[PDB]
Amino acid sequence: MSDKDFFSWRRTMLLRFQRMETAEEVYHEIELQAQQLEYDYYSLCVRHPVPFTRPKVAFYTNYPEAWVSYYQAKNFLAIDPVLNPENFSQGHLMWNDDLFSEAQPLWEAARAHGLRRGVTQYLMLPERALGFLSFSRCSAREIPILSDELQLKMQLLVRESLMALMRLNDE
Ligand SMILES: CCCCCCCC(=O)N[C@H]1CCOC1=O
Repeated sequence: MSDKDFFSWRRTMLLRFQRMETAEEVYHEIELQAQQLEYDYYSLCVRHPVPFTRPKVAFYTNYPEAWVSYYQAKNFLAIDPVLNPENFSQGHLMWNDDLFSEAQPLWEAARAHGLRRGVTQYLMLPERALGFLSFSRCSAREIPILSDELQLKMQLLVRESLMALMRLNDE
């Protein structure tokens, strides 16, 4: 207790994110922070706009293969807002039925697979890349202001994931 205990939590995480030594452990930590609360399932999305290759996206998740196949098979990346920087009008996204009011075949399938609500972030960097994270939760309960201690920590997790993973990946 010294008016700075939240700064010290940030300092502790900054040290841990540097000690990862890999992009894999950087993202794995932020997803383990969801699993530690027994939420449901976790997800990362990453994109490398390389000039030497055709442009590509990578993504990681503990989701059921029936959702992961169905999402890929119909190419739900075309209709999902969690990868579209224009929807992040204050740098952040929240799941309500209103947000999914066009993405109804995303929400109905996600609801069935156990992704009963979720939480989402984005960042932009002058060094390049782009990246996103989202936690799902089996608690079908409302998103208000998310919860202040989660809403700030989410902006921290997206910053440090994008920062640590960018400085490891360079693309
Ligand atoms: C192939 C899976 C990619 C993982 C990245 C998240 C994609 C996803 O499942 N999004 C849905 C899940 C329910 O709400 C959404 O916006």
